[PDB]
Amino acid sequence: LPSDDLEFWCHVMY
Amino acid sequence: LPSDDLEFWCHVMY
Repeated sequence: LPSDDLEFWCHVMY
Repeated sequence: LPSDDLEFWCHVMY
């Protein structure tokens, strides 16, 4: 998503 | 529609 960041999205999920 | 994929993102970078 454009709002969320990869640093956070690529930690809780992955 | 860029269509951002996590399967491709969360792998090449992280």
